[PDB]
Amino acid sequence: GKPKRPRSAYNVYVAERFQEAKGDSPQEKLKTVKENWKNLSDSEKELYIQHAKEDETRYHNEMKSWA
Amino acid sequence: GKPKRPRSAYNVYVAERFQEAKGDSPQEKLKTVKENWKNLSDSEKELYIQHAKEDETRYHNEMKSWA
Ligand SMILES: [Cl-]
Ligand SMILES: [Cl-]
Ligand SMILES: [Cl-]
Ligand SMILES: [Cl-]
Ligand code: NA
Ligand code: NA
Ligand code: NA
Ligand code: NA
Repeated sequence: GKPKRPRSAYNVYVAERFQEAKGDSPQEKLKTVKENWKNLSDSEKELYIQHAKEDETRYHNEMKSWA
Repeated sequence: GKPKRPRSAYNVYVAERFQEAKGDSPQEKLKTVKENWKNLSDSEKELYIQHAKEDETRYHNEMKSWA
């Protein structure tokens, strides 16, 4: 099957943090994570982005190999 | 506003080629482009992917700068 584009750094962060985020409803948990992404340190941001970049490089290689 | 994730190489190709693709309906034009992406040369594939990678690097920088 066609390789799948990996999740962005911003979406990895929102998803990974959602389950423990709190409080009151899924809407409210999402709202707070989106705030938390905004207030990450530069070095934490940098780490999320580097991990996503690595996954994107793998995806690029897979597209080029894909039959 | 929040930086927008750039379009993937595969989606750039499908979109850019759609208008002149032919023939008979939008569905059929899409179906044919998707076929054409599959049969690109390695070097043409490589070029699309490098252009998308450049846009993704710019997006990474913009996220890291974004206030
Ligand atoms: Cl990203
Ligand atoms: Cl990607
Ligand atoms: Cl891509
Ligand atoms: Cl990206
Ligand atoms: Na830091
Ligand atoms: Na990963
Ligand atoms: Na080639
Ligand atoms: Na571009």
